[PDB]
Amino acid sequence: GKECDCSSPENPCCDAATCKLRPGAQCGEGLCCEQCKFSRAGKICRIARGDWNDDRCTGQSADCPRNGLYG
Repeated sequence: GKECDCSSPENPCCDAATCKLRPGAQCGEGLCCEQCKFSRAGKICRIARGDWNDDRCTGQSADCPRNGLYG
């Protein structure tokens, strides 16, 4: 797919050359990324703007998906 897994070219978790994870880290930068690995689904990645449901990570991705009341 793309060739840049991270957005920061100064991040050690993702090779600046291929902007991708150099080591065996499941993620270089992101909200669901913990210890450079895929945390777990239903992970709090953000808060709800109002009062419905908090943000929960997929656990298999590094970026947190929108699980609030918008989309």
